[PDB]
Amino acid sequence: IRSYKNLNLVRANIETESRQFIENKNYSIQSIGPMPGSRAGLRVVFTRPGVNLATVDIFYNGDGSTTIQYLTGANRSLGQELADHLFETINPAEFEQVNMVLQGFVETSVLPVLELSADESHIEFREHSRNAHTVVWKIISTSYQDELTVSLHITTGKLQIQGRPLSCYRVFTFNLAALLDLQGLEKVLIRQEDGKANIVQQEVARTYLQTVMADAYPHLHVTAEKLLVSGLCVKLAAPDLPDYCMLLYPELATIEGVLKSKMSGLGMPVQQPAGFGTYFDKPAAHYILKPQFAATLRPEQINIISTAYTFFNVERHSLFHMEDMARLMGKATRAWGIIKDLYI
Amino acid sequence: IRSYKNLNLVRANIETESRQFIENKNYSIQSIGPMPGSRAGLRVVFTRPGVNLATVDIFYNGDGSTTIQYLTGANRSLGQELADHLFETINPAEFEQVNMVLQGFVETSVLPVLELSADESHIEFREHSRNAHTVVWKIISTSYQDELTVSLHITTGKLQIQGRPLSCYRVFTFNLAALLDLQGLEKVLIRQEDGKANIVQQEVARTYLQTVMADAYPHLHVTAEKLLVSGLCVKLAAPDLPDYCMLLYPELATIEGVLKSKMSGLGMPVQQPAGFGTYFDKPAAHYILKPQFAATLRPEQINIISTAYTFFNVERHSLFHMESDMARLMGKATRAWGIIKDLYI
Repeated sequence: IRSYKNLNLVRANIETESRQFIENKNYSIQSIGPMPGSRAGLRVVFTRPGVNLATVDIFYNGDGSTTIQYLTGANRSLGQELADHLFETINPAEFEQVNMVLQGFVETSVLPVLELSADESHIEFREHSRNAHTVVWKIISTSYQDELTVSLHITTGKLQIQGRPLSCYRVFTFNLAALLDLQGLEKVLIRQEDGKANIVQQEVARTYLQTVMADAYPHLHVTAEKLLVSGLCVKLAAPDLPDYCMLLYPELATIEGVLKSKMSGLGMPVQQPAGFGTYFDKPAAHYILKPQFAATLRPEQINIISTAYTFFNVERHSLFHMEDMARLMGKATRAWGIIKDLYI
Repeated sequence: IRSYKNLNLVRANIETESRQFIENKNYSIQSIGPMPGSRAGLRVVFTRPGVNLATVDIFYNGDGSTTIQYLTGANRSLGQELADHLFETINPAEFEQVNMVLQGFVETSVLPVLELSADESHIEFREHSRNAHTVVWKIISTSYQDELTVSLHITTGKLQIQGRPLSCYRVFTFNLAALLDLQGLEKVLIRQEDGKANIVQQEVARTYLQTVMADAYPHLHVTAEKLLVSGLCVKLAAPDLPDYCMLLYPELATIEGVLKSKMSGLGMPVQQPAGFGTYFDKPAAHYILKPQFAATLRPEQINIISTAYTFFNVERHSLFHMESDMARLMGKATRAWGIIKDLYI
């Protein structure tokens, strides 16, 4: 049916997006102006040779949202075109809100996660409120207009996450995945409460994972294998969803927890402020090693590590900014191939 | 913390099984004889130098069971030894009863399965009762003393299985598995009602099977892949059990539905009465082809088909006669996957 009320629309674009739409359809502007009367908003009257006058109202509601009113005037079928265009200027995920509770966190365990998330560019976090019972932080996307509210009840150790599954949610849970248990990781990856990844036979999934990495399996770091097995359980137990692009977190994060492990193992430690950019270059669409440090290594390891970091950064970026199931599983198989190749 | 009442003990062995215990312990027999009165059974009084007289009574109940009474006489610490020996001569599975209902069956869909089941040695099936609503058959293991009650309500098409998960149950469900959908197969493999195989991502299990079967995946018998993926979902969704040796049925049946397909596909059709024995000999627990038919094929096929039939029959035989719990099953399944892959050129 699709509803047009209470939309999180970019306010400053509302007018321009319309003129660039009507000229896009070779219509004619009658009048574009602020709504008459004590209501705030925008009345757009426009039409085209052959039909009637389309009138569209746009109320700016009190909470920052934007309600479209296309059922008015003399031509509604023509206002619904503008309504559908503007409605489709919004990322679909914005129609979902998340409000979930993870268990077992303190200030000294959460503060580094917000710190690491804010080490990203389009991410800032500030302390919002605090009392004896609760400390609440706000994460803001400078690029978009998305905010994410993290409320830590210290008196019980409960971390409450509220907001929208946009860039902020994805960056924060990516930095969070290294700490979560099985049920917490499930809860953040599928955004549903009663997942069933716990009832997965860890032995059969372990046989799977051992099957994928042939000779590299007995040399696997346990901090990588536990997370990959958990993530595989998550992949297996997920119910129907529209977008599974988020279920790659187990592998991606693991790659980090392994790349950091081999990078520093060959004279390239990832310092906390330095990060990864201080070690790699981007030629085209395939990041390579800085030649100063690539010269000391065999070309095999060079190509392996280059493909690894390129994959990591490309997929992380395309998951942070929102570029169904077979595609995800193939990407996961590629990630597993990379992880196996890292081990000689 | 076990109880000794209502045991399905092999009656004619009850006494013999006992003496080879008492002589085994260099104990001494006081008296072994039938109990007084209208009860049938056996009273065993024995002891050894150093202790008191142990008395063990054994009543033969009316339903075929056997109640042991070791809390009698002057010595219980010694009577419980004999009682525990007799109690441990029984396969543990006899202590479970199954009573389940499968959906979607008619008379003509069950009869060929009972015929295929009765093609076995220690398995018989007979029509027990019949009315307008329900026809009930009894499967009997002549070897053991296990019976299985199969009750088909035609008015709704519901097949009820009652009894014990012993040899009869295992043979019947193996000949039945090729027909079942996913949830019926789960119901027979875990013997529980609220299994969770339906909520398994069939796509991830499909990726798993595609990983294991390299080139044989685009060459797969489709009726084999449906059953294999179903069984993989069941394997992944199964709750904790004592014996997982039974969750291997998906691969085994597949091999049959493939061997029969390639056997006949290479000039060796498996007739219904003839079976598979018409093509192989058994030297040393590793079935080989009769040279008569191995000579007509390239040396490649000989070892593959021989190892395939050898593995199938070994595992089926050890499952019909009850020889980590889950790692064991997964390793057996990995070998089965290697075999199924090698069967496809």
